[PDB]
Amino acid sequence: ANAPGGSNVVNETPAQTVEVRAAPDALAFAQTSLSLPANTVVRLDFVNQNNLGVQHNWVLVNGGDDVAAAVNTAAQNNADALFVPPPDTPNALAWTAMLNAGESGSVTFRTPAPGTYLYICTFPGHYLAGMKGTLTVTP
Ligand SMILES: [Cl-]
Ligand SMILES: [Cu+2]
Repeated sequence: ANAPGGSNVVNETPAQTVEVRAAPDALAFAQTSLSLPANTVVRLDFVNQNNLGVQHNWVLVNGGDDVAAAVNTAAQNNADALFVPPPDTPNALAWTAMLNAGESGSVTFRTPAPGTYLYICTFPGHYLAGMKGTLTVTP
């Protein structure tokens, strides 16, 4: 049940790939901002190498802090799948699986219309702790 997902996930060749890494000594993403073209197939590679032994995932949400909380809350109630957003979670565009320290996982999805979007980690307490970043989708 611990698997990638999201409304925008697709099985197509990526036009672009981008790597995101976890901060090694903090509950954060090493990259707090991303930039991608709209309605483009992209493969996001999340590399979770950290010195805390902690799990992390990468979750792109259809909106901001308020939408992020709903997704994160839906995730909080999904321990059986290692706290990834449940499938068909509203406003969850794309997510990687929940990764142990030392693990790497990807998600391939079509970027949404141009706009600003938060990406967060839904493992319990990380989002509140500030593990998030902003995705800007251009024309
Ligand atoms: Cl933790
Ligand atoms: Cu995390």
